[PDB]
Amino acid sequence: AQPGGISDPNLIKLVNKLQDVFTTVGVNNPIDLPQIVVVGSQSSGKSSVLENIVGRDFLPRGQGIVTRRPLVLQLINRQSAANLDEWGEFLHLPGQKFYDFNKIRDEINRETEAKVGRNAGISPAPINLRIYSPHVLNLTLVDLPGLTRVPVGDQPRDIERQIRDMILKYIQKPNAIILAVTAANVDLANSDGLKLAREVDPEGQRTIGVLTKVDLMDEGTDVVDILAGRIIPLRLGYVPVVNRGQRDIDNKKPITAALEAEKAFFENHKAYRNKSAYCGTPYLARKLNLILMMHIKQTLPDIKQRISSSLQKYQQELRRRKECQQMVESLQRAAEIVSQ
Amino acid sequence: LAQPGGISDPNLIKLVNKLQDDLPQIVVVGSQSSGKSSVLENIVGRDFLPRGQGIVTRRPLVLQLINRQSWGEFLHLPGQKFYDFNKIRDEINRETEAKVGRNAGISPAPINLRIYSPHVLNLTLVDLPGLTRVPVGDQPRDIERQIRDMILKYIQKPNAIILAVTAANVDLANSDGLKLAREVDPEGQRTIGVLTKVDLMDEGTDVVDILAGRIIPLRLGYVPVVNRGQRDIDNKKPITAALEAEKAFFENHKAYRNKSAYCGTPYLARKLNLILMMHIKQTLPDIKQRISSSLQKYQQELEALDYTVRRRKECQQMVESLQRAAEIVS
Ligand SMILES: Nc1nc2c(ncn2[C@@H]2O[C@H](COP(=O)(O)OP(=O)(O)O)[C@@H](O)[C@H]2O)c(=O)[nH]1
Ligand SMILES: Nc1nc2c(ncn2[C@@H]2O[C@H](COP(=O)(O)OP(=O)(O)O)[C@@H](O)[C@H]2O)c(=O)[nH]1
Ligand code: ALF
Ligand code: ALF
Ligand SMILES: [Mg+2]
Ligand SMILES: [Mg+2]
Ligand code: NA
Ligand code: NA
Repeated sequence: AQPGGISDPNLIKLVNKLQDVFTTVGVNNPIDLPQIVVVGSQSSGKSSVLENIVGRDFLPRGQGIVTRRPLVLQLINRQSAANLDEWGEFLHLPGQKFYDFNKIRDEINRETEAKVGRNAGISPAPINLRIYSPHVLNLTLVDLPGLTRVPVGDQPRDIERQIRDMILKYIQKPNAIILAVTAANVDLANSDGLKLAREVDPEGQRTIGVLTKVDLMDEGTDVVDILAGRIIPLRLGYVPVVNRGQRDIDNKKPITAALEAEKAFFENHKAYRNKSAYCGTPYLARKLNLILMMHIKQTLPDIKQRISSSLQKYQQELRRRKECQQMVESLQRAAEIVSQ
Repeated sequence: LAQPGGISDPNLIKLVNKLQDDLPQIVVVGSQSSGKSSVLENIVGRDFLPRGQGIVTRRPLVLQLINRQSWGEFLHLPGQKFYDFNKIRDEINRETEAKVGRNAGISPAPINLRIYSPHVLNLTLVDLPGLTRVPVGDQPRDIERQIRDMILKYIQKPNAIILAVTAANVDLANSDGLKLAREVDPEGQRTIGVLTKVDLMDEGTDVVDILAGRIIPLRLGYVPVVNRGQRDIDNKKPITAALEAEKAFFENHKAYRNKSAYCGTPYLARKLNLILMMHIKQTLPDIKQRISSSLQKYQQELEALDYTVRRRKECQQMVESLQRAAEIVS
């Protein structure tokens, strides 16, 4: 559970408090948090980014096509590094609990291979995963295969159309935050992630550009012009990232060492020092945290109005008396908490 | 620029000159900033193409090599000769900017350049902008379609060798060059894959599987190359040092030593030279047939024989000339 992001203890406490408040005054819950979806070209580093957001390794990563089926991860808050209060469970394996996240990765691989073989095949049938933990939100993440241009192995001629439709079904909804993942060692104008995001989200009200592989850029080049909004501007801006390379994947490098390595990388290069606070996985997590806090606080006006109307009605109305006065006190406490 | 073992091989030029006494054009296709201009200029052997990150090439450049025995000429600047190739590069930049501004605009209107040298062939090369996905600057929403059509106009012809340029630091299945080449040349009988930026690949990864033909096979195969990075461009590094650097890179990397002879710009030049020689030797059947028929006709006439005198002379001269030509062929 990493502080200052989407698993922020403060944010989880806030959501739980507000949920209990609403469930103590007969008011339906309006908190409809968006799902976070990664979209981009093949091997652009989407699974790496998503697992970095989660904070524990559990997604299959590697060169070529690795993710070949949508993985719909369902974070589940559960009142109480193989922990016991935390685990994952698959829908196609009901009843089974996965406390070892390495076993979750292994099961994702096995389930994928069992349905799309081991020859680059693809399927839109999602792998549904629930992760229970007392330190997460009721949030939905989505990992997707990367878009390609030339088919390989069992792939049909229209593989691009299939992958594109598979992604569009997940990013077409207005309540979805699009992580458009682009490799930094590629010109930004070639980004499939930005292309698709702009296709669904032209106004950029829910698209975050994530520039991966910045440690693999040609010597003397940087992404500073993009961050400043000088090439292809994004309302929500860009975030550079340094995930684990292929050598690190083969060596099963832990996530913590990789995050420290990213921190050092951005603290040492002359082009990113002056803006190091705006670099790395932590800043992407902070952007997502701010967006979620925005979505929560945007529901405070109508809730205040509803509570005011209910209080006016109940006060005009006044075992029934005791319950009603308790409800009046509860409504006032609810208004107070909605204020803080 | 008179480099042996490529498209400017002196023996090949001598052969062409012998034969006279319709080569295909070479077109580069690939994603933006994939290194197409670098590959093309290395094939030619002299620096004269604008290079750099972002969008640099924004208009087709139709370079026409012309053999001449004792410089550059632009269509929009008639009469001016460019002996200094740096000025050729500057003029390409200026002419591009004169029609598409300086904000990434693009146009299919080509810049026509002729380079005369006694060490070149009568050949046509074409440099093109790279395909993109998102518009930039003044570019319209359909910039991708416009660039795609601009390229198709040049690679749809059957007499075109397609250098499909793919950066090696990108998965091959994302290659725009291969997609387009297969779109026009599905049988791959005239497509050569060129893998650039091999010096920027993630540690532990290589293109050994691609060269071996295990991912996306190409009849004519793949060639890895190491062009000048942006740091080299800024320092105006000469071509000789850059090519030596490519040679050393492939002579030292653990994955390519055992096959260094099949890597680099020299090997791509050798491939193109063999393709051109094939196209030349493909013109030998009809020439032999025509010479044989002409010889039969003239020999019949001579056997038959003031007009008779100056016709017998003509026929004997034509017989000698046809025999000399038929021997040149052999
Ligand atoms: N060096 C480096 N390699 C990266 C980075 N991000 C991704 N990669 C590599 O990119 C390849 C594909 O990564 P992955 O996360 O599986 O991409 P996906 O196919 O889009 O899910 C792997 O070899 C990763 O090591 C990065 O920031 N730096
Ligand atoms: N290090 C390195 N950089 C390369 C290589 N090939 C291309 N580049 C860089 O890629 C960028 C764009 O190159 P360019 O030839 O102009 O590509 P074009 O837009 O397709 O014509 C420049 O910064 C080049 O230095 C290569 O093999 N190695
Ligand atoms: F393995 Al991928 F996009 F190439 F998840
Ligand atoms: F400058 Al380019 F393809 F990006 F020639
Ligand atoms: Mg993946
Ligand atoms: Mg170019
Ligand atoms: Na991949
Ligand atoms: Na470029």
